[PDB]
Amino acid sequence: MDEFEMIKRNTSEIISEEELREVLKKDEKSALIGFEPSGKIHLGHYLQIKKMIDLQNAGFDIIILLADLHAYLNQKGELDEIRKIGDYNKKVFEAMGLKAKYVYGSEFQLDKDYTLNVYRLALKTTLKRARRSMELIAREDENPKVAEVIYPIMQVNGCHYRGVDVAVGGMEQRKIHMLARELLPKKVVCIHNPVLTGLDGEGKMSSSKGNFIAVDDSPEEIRAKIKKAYCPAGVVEGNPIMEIAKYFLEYPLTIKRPEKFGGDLTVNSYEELESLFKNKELHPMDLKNAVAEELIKILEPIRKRLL
Ligand SMILES: CC(=O)c1ccc(C[C@H](N)C(=O)O)cc1
Repeated sequence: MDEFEMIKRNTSEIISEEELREVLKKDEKSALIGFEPSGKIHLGHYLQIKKMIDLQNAGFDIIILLADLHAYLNQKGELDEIRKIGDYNKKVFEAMGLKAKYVYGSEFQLDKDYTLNVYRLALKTTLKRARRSMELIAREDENPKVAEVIYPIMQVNGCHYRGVDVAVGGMEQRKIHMLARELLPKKVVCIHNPVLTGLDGEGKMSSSKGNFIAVDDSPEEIRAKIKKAYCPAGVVEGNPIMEIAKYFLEYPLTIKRPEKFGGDLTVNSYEELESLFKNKELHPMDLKNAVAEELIKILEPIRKRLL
């Protein structure tokens, strides 16, 4: 529960833990995350929002960048409409219990000086490298657009927004974060969150891939996605259900299951759950039932708030 450790819990990485220590010591600390507005808000978003809440709980002021022109540059549609999706995403984040100030990229990302710095960065950023930073983010396009390489350098110019101490993102953001680390004068702590695996286990969870559990999915919908979900006995790596168990559920967890095979089993950490599953001592069916029911309970307040 040590702040540093609660912040670190379930992150992939923190560049750098030292700097982070330096930031925790300050009275005023602030942290930033940015999202291309998404028509559906899913566990991937929630993982990251959860982490912002940890930070908020550690006395950080939180900023949410509703990245409308990033979405525009990444071919998500017309600004006007991207904005209204963004405003919907705000509601959801508020429903998740975030206490944040919300900003649309467009509010400041088209300022003369902002673009002038974007063009300054474009001089120091190679095409090869900008392309490389967008592999995990760029909307698939057989004929890649100039917009693709503008996107990252605009992102980089926004990382220092309101002199934030810390920036948060999924691991797919890290090549762009690295560009920023290098190019920008003052360093901010990157905190990176892991990318959840799709329910079919085939890629990583995304809105455009339809392999996700949305935070306002119906319970019937949650049970069915999870029933359908890839979850091979003994395999944890690439198992989205394990992932959910690791990242969302409270412990101790009380996996109810028929006496016929074991009866109710009580586990005290995700690590205990891991070996039980590795052994093939907990069956995917039983795992799924416990996960689905706990998720439904977890997600219920948020679902509820959204009406
Ligand atoms: C700092 C900044 O401008 C920023 C903009 C957009 C994003 C969104 C992120 N690139 C995504 O894939 O959702 C993150 C940070």
